Amino acid sequence: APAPNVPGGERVCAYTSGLSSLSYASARVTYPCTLSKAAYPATTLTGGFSNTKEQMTWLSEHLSSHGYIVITITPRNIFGAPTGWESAHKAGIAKLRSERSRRASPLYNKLDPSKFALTGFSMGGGGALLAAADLGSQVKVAVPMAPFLGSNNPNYSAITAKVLIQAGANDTVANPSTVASYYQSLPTGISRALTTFRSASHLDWINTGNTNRQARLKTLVTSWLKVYLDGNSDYATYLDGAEHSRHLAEDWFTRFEYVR
Amino acid sequence: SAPAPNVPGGERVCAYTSGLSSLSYASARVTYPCTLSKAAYPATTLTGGFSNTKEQMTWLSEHLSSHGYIVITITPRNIFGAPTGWESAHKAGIAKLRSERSRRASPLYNKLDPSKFALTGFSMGGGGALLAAADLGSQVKVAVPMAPFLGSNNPNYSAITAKVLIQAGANDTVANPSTVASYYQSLPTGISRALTTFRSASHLDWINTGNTNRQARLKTLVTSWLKVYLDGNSDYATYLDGAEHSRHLAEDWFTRFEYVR
Repeated sequence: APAPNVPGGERVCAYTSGLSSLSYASARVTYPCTLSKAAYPATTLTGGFSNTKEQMTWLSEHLSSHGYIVITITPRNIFGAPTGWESAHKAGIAKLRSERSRRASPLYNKLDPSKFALTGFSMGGGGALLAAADLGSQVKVAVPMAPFLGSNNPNYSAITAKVLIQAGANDTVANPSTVASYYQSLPTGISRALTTFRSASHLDWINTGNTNRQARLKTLVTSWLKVYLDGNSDYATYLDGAEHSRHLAEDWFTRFEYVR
Repeated sequence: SAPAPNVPGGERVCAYTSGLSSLSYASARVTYPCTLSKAAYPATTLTGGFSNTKEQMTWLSEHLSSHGYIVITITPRNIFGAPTGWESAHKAGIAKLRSERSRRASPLYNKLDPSKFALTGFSMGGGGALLAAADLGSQVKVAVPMAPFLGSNNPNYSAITAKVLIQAGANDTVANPSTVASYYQSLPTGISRALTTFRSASHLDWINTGNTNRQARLKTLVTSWLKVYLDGNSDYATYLDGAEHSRHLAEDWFTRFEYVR
């Protein structure tokens, strides 16, 4: 069980050829280079307003180093509204399924469509909530990170994914109170968590964020994917086991909630 | 009375790919009712759009074949092309159906009615369906462009003789509903035609990962249009301008509804 706060075993490859879509501006897939296993779980990844996919590599290349396919996406309008990122997320899921069927693609017959996630920062996290509500059981996990929904309201009643919502205690864009209200909108019957990190500011979720703090962010995101995408209970310790106790002893969180 | 068009029909669905190669598209898959007891079946092409493959359209192809349709779902030669590339795919589908009808070893041998051919396509495949329907004229009876995207392609609408249902999504930002409505406004005045813009529908509702509840509404209209105007089965008219259509109004399915019978 590679530690989730640092790169995992796998060497990471990437490509952009064949990833065009009318529903976003550009995309980049990172993946474990060998691709030796029978099928791989996958997640979308976006930033938010004014961000592009290049700003999210701190997370995409970390996750692919732990065995995940990641499609990181620049939406059609980086200066748009959260529904613009909703479309980007659905287009990422569509592209992954398309790539599984495209003989020329490096992902040909290598994706497990039952282990797809949506992951997104700020307005991209709002888009991830909107898309999780629209896709229903077609996505297994959603990870909205410092989500920003503005006026938009997802159909929370329809979400079936296992949802980890992250917030930043010092975040004045996605106020941790507002993020918490999204988390308290979720269905009571889904596995879910709220992790509000001490000292974290909004931009801790792009490349220019604090390296030490991002290790904390990576710990939770990676472990959530391992437990609820792969079903790997070796990473439960980081959610409510001995490692979570270490996080408490280090005062990682201003607020923490978890429904297994 | 007739099987409901929002859920699978009465027929078990079979499929084949052998013999479907063409130099005008990359790949194709025919779905069909397994028994083929009727003397002649109606048929439609089906494509996705830019960056789509035929695998992503099975929500509709397998539904339609469960309602008695032969469907040839097609991955174009260039999935990253322009709408005229899907126009080619649609014409290639019609030519392949003609060929299959005469091919002794084909499941469809002598089982197609060439007076009941249709084109159905999503986004740039919907633009391709409009472009192909103009060039094909009376060779196709029905066309169903779904959230069509034509770009700066300008079809010769005055050559379309098919009965055309255009679908749109009220929340569609790629195939903007006002632009799609402009295509409807361009259709010739002598054809049966309709515009259905679906409340709350987004562009990617017309591929497999679309919202399943909204897709049931999409299936209702696509299936009912083919039944009435391809099959000539008046038992589905209720879904267009009868009691079932009035249920759709009651449930606020549409931001736009236009229909010339």
